[PDB]
Amino acid sequence: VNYVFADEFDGPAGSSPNTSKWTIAKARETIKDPTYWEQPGRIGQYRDDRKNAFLDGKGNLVIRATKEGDTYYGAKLASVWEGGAGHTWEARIKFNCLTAGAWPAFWLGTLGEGELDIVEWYGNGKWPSATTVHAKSNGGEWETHNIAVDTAWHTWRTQWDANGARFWQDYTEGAKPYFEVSASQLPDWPFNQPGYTMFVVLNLAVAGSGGEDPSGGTYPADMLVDYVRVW
Ligand SMILES: [Ca+2]
Repeated sequence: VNYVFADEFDGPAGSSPNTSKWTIAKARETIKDPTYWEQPGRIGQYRDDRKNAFLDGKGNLVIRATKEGDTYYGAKLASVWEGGAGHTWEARIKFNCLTAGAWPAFWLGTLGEGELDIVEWYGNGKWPSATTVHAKSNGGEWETHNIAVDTAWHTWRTQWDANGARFWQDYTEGAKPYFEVSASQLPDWPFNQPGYTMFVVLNLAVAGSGGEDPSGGTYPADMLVDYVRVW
């Protein structure tokens, strides 16, 4: 109805996503005490390069992982805008990047405590793909729900407020959410804090703990996003 945030990703093929709306990561996060695939020489990089994040000219954002030399590159977009409790947030996404080493995600983040991982897929061959509600930044308090991810188009929707968070895949009117978490489930539930707001993140990383080894994978690896809408 009345959207408080939206991008329909319109624009010519090969053009940049809207840089006034999205912060495109210029480097992968530096990691204290890295695991094997988080080491600086093995982890996937992020950059603001049209080879890794571009509009397709048909109304989709493409976030793309590529290999150049011995280095893999992906991309991460984070909204400048932030929204608080009581909204519904949805993206329509097609994951064509479900390959060894890849680690796509659609999530709501904060620099403070808490995170809503709406859909995450792990190319490490070890971890189930999942939707996760995190109460703490240390990753020490959460509720998670395993989901299965195919390569078809889906909508991924969350609604969250002070009292809980709910998730739907391919929402239709009256559908029961596939996963719901109430405030009572997490002692350190942060989402009821006054003024608490979250930004939208869409990203495709390579390697790190979630992706691990990209050898033998299919690159370029593509994550397509038709829109993000919040109301
Ligand atoms: Ca679109």
